[PDB]
Amino acid sequence: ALTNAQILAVIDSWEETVGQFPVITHHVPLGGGLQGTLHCYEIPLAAPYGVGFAKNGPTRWQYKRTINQVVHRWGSHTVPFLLEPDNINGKTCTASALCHNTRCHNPLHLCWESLDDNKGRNWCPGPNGGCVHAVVCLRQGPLYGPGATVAGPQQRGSHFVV
Amino acid sequence: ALTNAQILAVIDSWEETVGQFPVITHHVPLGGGLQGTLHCYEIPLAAPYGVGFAKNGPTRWQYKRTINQVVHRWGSHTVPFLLEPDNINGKTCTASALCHNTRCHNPLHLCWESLDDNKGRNWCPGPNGGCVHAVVCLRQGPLYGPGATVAGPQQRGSHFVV
DNA sequence: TTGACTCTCTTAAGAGAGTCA
DNA sequence: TTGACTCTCTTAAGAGAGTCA
Ligand SMILES: [Mg+2]
Ligand SMILES: [Mg+2]
Ligand SMILES: [Zn+2]
Ligand SMILES: [Zn+2]
Ligand SMILES: [Zn+2]
Ligand SMILES: [Zn+2]
Repeated sequence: ALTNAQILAVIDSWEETVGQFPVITHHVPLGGGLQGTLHCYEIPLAAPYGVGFAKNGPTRWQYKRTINQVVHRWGSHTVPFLLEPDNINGKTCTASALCHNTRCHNPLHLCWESLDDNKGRNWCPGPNGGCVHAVVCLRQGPLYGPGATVAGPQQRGSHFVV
Repeated sequence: ALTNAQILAVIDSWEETVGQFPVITHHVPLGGGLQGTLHCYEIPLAAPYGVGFAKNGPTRWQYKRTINQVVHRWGSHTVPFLLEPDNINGKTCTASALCHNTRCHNPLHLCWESLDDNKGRNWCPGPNGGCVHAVVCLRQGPLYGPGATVAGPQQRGSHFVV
């Protein structure tokens, strides 16, 4: 809602509901050849999802609360950060999933940062492979690797230099 | 349609024209605190751009050639790879700017890979900072670094465990 | 045959708000 | 009030195709 006490109340009910989502253990690469364990609190695959939650997309949900007879709605992963600035250097802050598991709503697996910072974690070597993110990664990004480039830089003539 | 020989001719005329674009010297980070030099062949900011070139968007261009009365058009950065496979692992190949300078059309600064591989280079530590791309980056990604996260993983209660 | 404009679309990380019951 | 659906938009790396003289 608008007041501090009202925002805290929204975060508390959200945490309580999400706290009852089934907990699934995920073993993940940490980088450096090491492996770790994450406990994700996953929103159900189909309705009902939990008090206040509704699906607006294949893997998108929203949390709804009616405060003073007026309904308020937020992206399901954004609630933990309702008291933080919604922007940073003119860029919109976004709920970034450290566990790379969209169904997970564990706030201990989420951070609040620019979309660019958010995306970049997909290629991070991980907490044990060189991660330099100030708010450390929980695991190596799923896209980290040598890649599969079909063709590299090349020229037929001699008009260019690197 | 166009024979192998005709495609080669299109690549040759494209190189001839791009080679005459202003050549700008840029000093860039390579990772490991090292600085390097990259020479970008930059398409003009406004028309005319060069023979065969036209702007279809703020930072998008196309290359056009008419062969035997039929007009052919390609994304401006895609020409170097016309004789290469156009997909890999079920993913479309895209022109990936190793120099991270959109206006540049220097073929020695481009590679052909998936959009995910392409995007990830934005966060790479660089050829001198740990790059593991099989087709090595020319410089450290512009977005590499500690990031600027506003809020980290947190909970108000004790419903969660990482 | 060309140049200089016009328009909408793809991905995969993220969002907004409306219609019914 | 609360649930279960519907639709489209944003970002920044990338695209294809039409009009007119
Ligand atoms: Mg993410
Ligand atoms: Mg790129
Ligand atoms: Zn999780
Ligand atoms: Zn990281
Ligand atoms: Zn360049
Ligand atoms: Zn690299």
